[PDB]
Amino acid sequence: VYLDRKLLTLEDKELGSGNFGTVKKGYYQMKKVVKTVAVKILKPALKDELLAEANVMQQLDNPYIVRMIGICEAESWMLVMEMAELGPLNKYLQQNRHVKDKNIIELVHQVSMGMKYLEESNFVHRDLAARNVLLVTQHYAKISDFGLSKALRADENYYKAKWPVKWYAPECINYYKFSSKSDVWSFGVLMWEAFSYGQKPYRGMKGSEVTAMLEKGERMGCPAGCPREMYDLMNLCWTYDVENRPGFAAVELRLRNYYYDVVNEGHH
Ligand SMILES: Cc1ccc(NC(=O)c2ccc(CN3CCN(C)CC3)cc2)cc1Nc1nccc(-c2cccnc2)n1
Repeated sequence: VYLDRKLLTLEDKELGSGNFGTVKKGYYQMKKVVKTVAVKILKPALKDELLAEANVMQQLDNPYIVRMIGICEAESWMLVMEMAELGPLNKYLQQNRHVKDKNIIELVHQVSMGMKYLEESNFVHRDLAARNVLLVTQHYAKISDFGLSKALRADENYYKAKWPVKWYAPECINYYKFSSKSDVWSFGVLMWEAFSYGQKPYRGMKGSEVTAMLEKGERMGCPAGCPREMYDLMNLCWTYDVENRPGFAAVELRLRNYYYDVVNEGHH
């Protein structure tokens, strides 16, 4: 886990900023190769949050989840991760409107593979949104940002708790219950965002109006140009009943098969 500050070189320019601190690009000297890294650098509770985040990432190993290199206590506490050069998915798609539907399916399918793994691992992400999907290439997505994530108890399939309300399942709001199934609800919002080239969901609406809309069985409409199959999958993820909502094994299989259909169409 613990890295040597002398082997880490940080760039002056920042990639992002917020209340927690900053994200910077850097280099870490590995056993032989040098490795480009993204480094979350902290501004009592905050240290514990970062260390909890590191504890979760330590336990994960999947091609579609961002890898932690380790942590370092220097000028500030730092979390050192592999770099995804193209950055957050929503910003990428906003800037690259030529990205084709097939390519979007490919990316969201990769996210569903990472989330099928996270579900198998019994961790709940709790912040699954397009902003937290990072692109290694235009054809390779990874899930990031495990700051709100929780390891489920051996005897329960949910964690009982601001909140990113527009990505939250109704039971998260009504009962404070977070499960892989609530992450599936968030994944439906993520799909919507991706097929909307990074537009924010529920435009112009307050969180409380989104909760009212949802309780009435109402849902965002189909993004321009979005395949009906993918919109149907968003609706499936937005199943109000937790038991009937698909888990990620079912979601991933639907996407996998549709992606194969589109790959076939392309060959034709
Ligand atoms: C290549 C790149 C370009 C930009 C960013 N940006 C960010 O990490 C970031 C951080 C905070 C915010 C918060 N925020 C303020 C600005 N606005 C309006 C959006 C919300 C947004 C983006 C990351 C990367 N790459 C990258 N690669 C690997 C890992 C990470 C990474 C980022 C954050 C947490 N954990 C891992 N990040």
